[PDB]
Amino acid sequence: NAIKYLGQDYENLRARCLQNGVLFQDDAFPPVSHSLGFKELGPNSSKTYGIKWKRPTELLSNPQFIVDGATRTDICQGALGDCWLLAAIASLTLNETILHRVVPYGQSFQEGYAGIFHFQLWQFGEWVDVVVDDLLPTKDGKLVFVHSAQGNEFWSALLEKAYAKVNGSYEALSGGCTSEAFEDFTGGVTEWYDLQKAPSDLYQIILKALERGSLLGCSINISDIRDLEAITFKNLVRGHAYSVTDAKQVTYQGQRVNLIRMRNPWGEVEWKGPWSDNSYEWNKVDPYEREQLRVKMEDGEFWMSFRDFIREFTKLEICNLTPDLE
Ligand SMILES: *[C@@H](O)[C@H](CCO)NC(=O)[C@H](CC(C)C)NC(=S)Nc1ccccc1
Ligand SMILES: [Ca+2]
Ligand SMILES: [Ca+2]
Repeated sequence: NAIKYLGQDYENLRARCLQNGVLFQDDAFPPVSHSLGFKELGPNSSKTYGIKWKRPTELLSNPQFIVDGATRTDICQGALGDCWLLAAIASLTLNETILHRVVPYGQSFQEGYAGIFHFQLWQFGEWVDVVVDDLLPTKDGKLVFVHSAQGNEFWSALLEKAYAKVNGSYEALSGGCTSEAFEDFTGGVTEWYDLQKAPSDLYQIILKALERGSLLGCSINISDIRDLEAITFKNLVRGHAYSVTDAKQVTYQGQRVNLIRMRNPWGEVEWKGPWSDNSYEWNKVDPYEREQLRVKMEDGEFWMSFRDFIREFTKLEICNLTPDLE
């Protein structure tokens, strides 16, 4: 039932390319400099020096669309300020159902491969099917923008290309709002929380939202752009979207403590305060919980106590997946 974005028809385009023995070349979002940007990603910018658009097949012998699931570890920001989109994609992967509504099953660099992929976005009160060819910006044989921790996996690179396409170029994605991407991925409605004015029931709100599969994001508001992406003393990033990926209570020295888990879409650079991966607090928790919850890995994902979280972060976004009609 999805609208064909720009009347481009995924199955017909793929059937024709296979028939004519060619690879799709997307005339609606060509491998050219207007698709990158005009300013920072302008043609005469040093950011775009040496960029060549390459298909994943031109990059290695065995490219894969999905390796071991479409999971949040597949989301590692490249040279673009699209943290807000990426945080929203990492959150999306927590619920398999809505994930694969955005990223339809069956997509491959083998069976049915004609250099064309497709994704479904919610735009102006309807689901739309957006195609892209798989020419991607690379420099020295490496992806410039989003990439997966798994070097041969391409679904997230292609999803971000499709989202850049609906916005006109990659550069349109620099600076934005996690909610917008949450809504584009879901049809949901977003409610936001000022963490310095949190309702006394906010942790319960978080628990229930994550149970129901809603998308959660958080950030440290900046009011001065010299603070954009500043790293804090405890290794948070300012003006930067994180994904909220879990909320669990632990038994710490016999006491119950509210923890919250989040993920920097960079795929690295984590909190170093209490509850961090190598933090001391973990030694004092139930060993079933420690083994269940704590992973010692530089992967961008970490825990904080809810107490520290509502001190350090300033904004929480919750996207509800089943909104009321109006
Ligand atoms: C994350 O990589 C980027 C870096 C910008 O170059 N940060 C943003 O896009 C932030 C993300 C928020 C704080 C969650 N948003 C910005 S800079 N501005 C903005 C624009 C539109 C709506 C809200 C916020
Ligand atoms: Ca994967
Ligand atoms: Ca970690």
